[PDB]
Amino acid sequence: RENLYFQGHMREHLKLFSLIFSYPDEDKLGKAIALAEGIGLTEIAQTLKQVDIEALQVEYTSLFISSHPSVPCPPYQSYFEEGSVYGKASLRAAELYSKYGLNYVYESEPPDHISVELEFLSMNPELLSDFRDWFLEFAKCVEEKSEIYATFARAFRKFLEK
Repeated sequence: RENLYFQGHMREHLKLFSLIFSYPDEDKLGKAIALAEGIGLTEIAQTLKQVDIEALQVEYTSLFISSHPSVPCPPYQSYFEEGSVYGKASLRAAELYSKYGLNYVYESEPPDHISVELEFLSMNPELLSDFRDWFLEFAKCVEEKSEIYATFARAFRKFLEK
């Protein structure tokens, strides 16, 4: 169930992107290739539908988790806004999640991580206008800085560029 009376899929779309930008797995890849198909965004579905999970991770990891020098495109709106991970962004993120009375029940990751902010916007898309450019300086970084992921990374920009 997604809605039988209001035209169309932004929220749905957002959740896809949030999925597209976590560390991947059989399940996430499942859900995504599915949201993808449901919301009908198509090429972005095959692209997903047909990749070697092992390798997918690996890029993910080369891109976001491990420090080659430092991580390529650290997926935090602190690194991007402020320089380090775990900064004012993070307090602000979190502040607002709680302002929206969402309960951030999460462990591994700071609240200012993209994948999260996305789940959040997929619930309150009003506020995209806000979280956008960060969602973007990012979007480009990934688009330039590496290959499997790039597709999405563009598609994403392409997305919020509309």
